[PDB]
Amino acid sequence: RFLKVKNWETDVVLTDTLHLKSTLETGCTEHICMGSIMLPTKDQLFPLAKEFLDQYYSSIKRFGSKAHMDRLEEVNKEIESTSTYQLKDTELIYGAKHAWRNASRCVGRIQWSKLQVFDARDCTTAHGMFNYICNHVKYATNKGNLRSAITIFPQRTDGKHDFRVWNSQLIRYAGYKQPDGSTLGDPANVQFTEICIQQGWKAPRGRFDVLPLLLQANGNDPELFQIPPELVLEVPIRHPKFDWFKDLGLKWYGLPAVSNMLLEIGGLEFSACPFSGWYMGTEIGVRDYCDNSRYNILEEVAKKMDLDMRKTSSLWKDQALVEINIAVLYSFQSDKVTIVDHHSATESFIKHMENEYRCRGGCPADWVWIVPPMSGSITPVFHQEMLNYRLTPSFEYQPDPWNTHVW
Amino acid sequence: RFLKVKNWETDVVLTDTLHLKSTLETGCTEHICMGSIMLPVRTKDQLFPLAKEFLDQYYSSIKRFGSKAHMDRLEEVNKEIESTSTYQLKDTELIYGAKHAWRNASRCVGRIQWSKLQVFDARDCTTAHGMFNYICNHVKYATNKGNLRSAITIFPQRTDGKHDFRVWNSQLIRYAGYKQPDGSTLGDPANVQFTEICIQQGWKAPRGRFDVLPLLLQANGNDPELFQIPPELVLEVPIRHPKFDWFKDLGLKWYGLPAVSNMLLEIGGLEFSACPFSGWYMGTEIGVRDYCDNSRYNILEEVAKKMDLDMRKTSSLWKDQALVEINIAVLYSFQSDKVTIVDHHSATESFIKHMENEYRCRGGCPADWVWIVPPMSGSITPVFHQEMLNYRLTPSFEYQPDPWNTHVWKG
Ligand code: HEM
Ligand code: HEM
Ligand SMILES: N=C(Nc1cccc(O[C@H]2CN[C@H](COc3ccc(/N=C(/N)c4cccs4)cc3)C2)c1)c1cccs1
Ligand SMILES: N=C(Nc1cccc(O[C@H]2CN[C@H](COc3ccc(/N=C(/N)c4cccs4)cc3)C2)c1)c1cccs1
Ligand SMILES: C[C@H](O)[C@H](O)[C@H]1CNc2nc(N)[nH]c(=O)c2N1
Ligand SMILES: C[C@H](O)[C@H](O)[C@H]1CNc2nc(N)[nH]c(=O)c2N1
Ligand SMILES: [Zn+2]
Repeated sequence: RFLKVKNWETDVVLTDTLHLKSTLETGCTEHICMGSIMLPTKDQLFPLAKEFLDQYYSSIKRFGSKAHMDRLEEVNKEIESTSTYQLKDTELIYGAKHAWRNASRCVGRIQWSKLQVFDARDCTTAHGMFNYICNHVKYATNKGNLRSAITIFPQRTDGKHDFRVWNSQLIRYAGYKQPDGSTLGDPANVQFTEICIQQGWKAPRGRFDVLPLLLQANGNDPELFQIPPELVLEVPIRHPKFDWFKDLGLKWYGLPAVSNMLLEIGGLEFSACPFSGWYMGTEIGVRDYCDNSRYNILEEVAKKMDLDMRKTSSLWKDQALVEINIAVLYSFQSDKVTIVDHHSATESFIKHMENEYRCRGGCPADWVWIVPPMSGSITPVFHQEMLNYRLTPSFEYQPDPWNTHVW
Repeated sequence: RFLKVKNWETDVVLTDTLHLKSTLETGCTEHICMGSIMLPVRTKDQLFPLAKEFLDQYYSSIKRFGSKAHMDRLEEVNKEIESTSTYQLKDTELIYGAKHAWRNASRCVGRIQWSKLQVFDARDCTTAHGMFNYICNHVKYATNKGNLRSAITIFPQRTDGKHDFRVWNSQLIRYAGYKQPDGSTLGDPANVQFTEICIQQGWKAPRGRFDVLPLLLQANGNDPELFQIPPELVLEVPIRHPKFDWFKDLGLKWYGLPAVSNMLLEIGGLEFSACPFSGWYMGTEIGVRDYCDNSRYNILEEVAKKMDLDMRKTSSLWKDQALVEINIAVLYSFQSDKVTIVDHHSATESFIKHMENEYRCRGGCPADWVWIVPPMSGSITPVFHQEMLNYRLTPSFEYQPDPWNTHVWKG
């Protein structure tokens, strides 16, 4: 019931008790581990509200005070009456910070308490959403000195009036299927790119076209908006040794901003809660650039390096992979756009785990996601045992809006 | 209940029904996943069902389920258990058993090979000198002058827990490590404690960086005895780089034959506590883990110095660069000397094909992603993108505690 995790490189053992708080289910059982699977009413609401308010009041050292007992009654009265309730600003901010704190798949959590929360619960239209989003993008970008932020739209009510951002990230590049059977730009975004086109967006039909926002307010049909180019910080990708690297025509955007997740706080559901931080270099260099189903540039890069591509055992893929990732980091750094390398990020995460174990009694962590997609064992997280479990407040997946929406 | 796994690169979806046959426990529950935790005397009572289940699987494999030969064997095993408290496997059942323990090893990327395994029956062995003899023969057979052949040698099973056969070595061939008075380590730091035991037992240590350790062998619950493997049987590969001529001067080498000697093999409820098995190396085992773990030989800094990379910031990726060069060197050195090795691209691609084959013919393939994904360049191998289901089947290889922790010393 008290659980130990060991770091096999340093012999540091931590004791986890925080998992006993856990409420939601993992997908695993005593007979089967599902650790590598990507996706494994009034009566329901009051327990959820109570559990949340309890941890809130405990966090401000006011557990069992009249202020606590008063607020519990007030929300209870509100649920009895309205079948929902509203969070105080303080509770909203605490909830958002903790949803990040609880994100077991996130290596960047040493930062969790520095999150700027933008309360957009007063928003009513897609134009208003567009406005809040531009303000977030400009704030978070901060001319390259990136700052973590979340913008929180109105919570789910009856579920026929959902606020949604249809985009998967606020800033992403378009994807087009071509006569060749090949794909121009980002293949991950082909379907969304089709929705935008068929919604009215005239597409430049290039390799790096910033997608338009498709914003749904109050369950209405979503609407297109171009983010002002001056608010989209992009980085041309060059190499500090290889002159020809720039000739590849590669670029990426500075601001990673997830817009398709659902924030749950005290039972309340925020279906539009775009959040942003900054990149770890591997996300772009390894996954975005080198996944076979993404920009898949390994072949073209190895060619320019004149590597022996005859045999897998020359490790030509591995050599090209390193160079690409050197280039991503060198470029962002040269242009003063915040980025973290995988060595620095994983080192920070170990330190964060240690903080959380002593301060909180644990830290839910999903090893499969935390270990970087290159050079796994030369980062400290590889050698760190992790316990994965689900705490609330949380960010959760939710299905893509087009499958759900009633036009 | 059918369970689906998806490859996210290819969209290939597979359906698992084999997990239904799993009895043993994973470590996980509905509230916690322990997928990254390294380690998450039987009576007549528990023994007959374990035997029955195994023999049913065996007779099914040979298309003789429910036959007279099947039923007679069940009867014969039952009578033998009730009168002797244990039973002996037929040669055929032992072979089938050892192969299946490999087939079922969820952490093994090399399983496409599972059915090609040479099984040496050493159950007539009685002494440590006899064990040495068996192990020498296994090493010479497996090595095959560089053309490695997978093999397992199986010593007598556990009886009362007081007469165990054990190989004290964690691998048959491995380098000594020596903790120095100044706190530095000479040789392989992973093997310091075992090295210390060998010395105390009487081994004369050459005290170098790549000293092959002596075998420490326990027969029949007796105190273990030391033996030196004849050097002519220990194939080694000096490590050099195809382009970097200074690489040879790092003084590196490795042995060709990886041979795990400290696991326990369970077949039909029987426990074989000494069952050394060997295959061949995937290159990253040596180039990434043995050479570059901070806790092992730790050669990254010295390699990067000689490559004259920018070492002042991690964001130059000097470590990642040096890592790839070392791994090229390992593969080049093995291939040039014609010692079998497989690179992680080739080995992971083969595993995916094995896995798909297993889902189709067997209804599943238990796999532990944490272990199957290579320790470098993870997402440029197809296994990174493959969902896997991890569950425990028997026959199985299992961990057991190091023997110095449990052994009753006779003196
Ligand atoms: C400050 C800089 C940050 C860095 C460098 C960082 C790093 C990462 C990385 C590399 C992943 C894996 C992404 C993938 O492979 O798809 C991730 C996952 C995640 N991050 Fe962070 N992160 C940071 C800030 C944040 C912030 C501000 C939030 C929310 C407020 C957050 C919430 C999450 C969530 C919810 C996931 C998992 C998404 C999923 O399950 O698919 N991150 N993060
Ligand atoms: C034929 C060539 C083979 C290759 C390239 C191969 C590859 C591997 C690798 C890379 C690992 C992970 C090792 C580690 O990180 O510690 C492993 C684990 C394992 N392999 Fe294979 N293997 C092969 C043959 C075999 C054979 C012949 C057996 C037994 C008959 C076997 C049984 C296992 C077991 C039981 C584990 C897990 C060890 C543990 O849990 O600590 N392997 N293998
Ligand atoms: N649907 C697909 N597969 C699939 C399945 C499950 C999850 C998934 O992506 C999630 C994982 N994760 C992504 C969102 O989470 C992220 C993304 C980036 C990220 N990176 C950062 N540095 C930050 C973003 C925001 C703050 S930090 C941090 C979190 C989005 C894709 C396919 C696509 C194309 C063909 S099939
Ligand atoms: N005691 C430690 N931690 C630890 C905890 C659990 C397991 C473990 O190592 C096992 C896992 N794994 C190893 C045995 O399994 C193997 C090993 C090598 C191997 N390689 C091959 N290609 C083959 C060998 C035989 C047939 S193929 C295949 C399987 C031995 C180490 C530490 C060591 C150093 C600092 S802390
Ligand atoms: C099947 C497997 O779970 C899947 O490929 C995962 C593995 N680990 C990951 N880790 C991160 N950070 N991001 C990912 O998208 C994935 N993909
Ligand atoms: C903590 C973690 O589970 C541990 O470091 C594992 C990760 N994956 C591994 N995978 C392999 N093949 N071998 C290992 O030793 C490890 N170590
Ligand atoms: Zn699990």
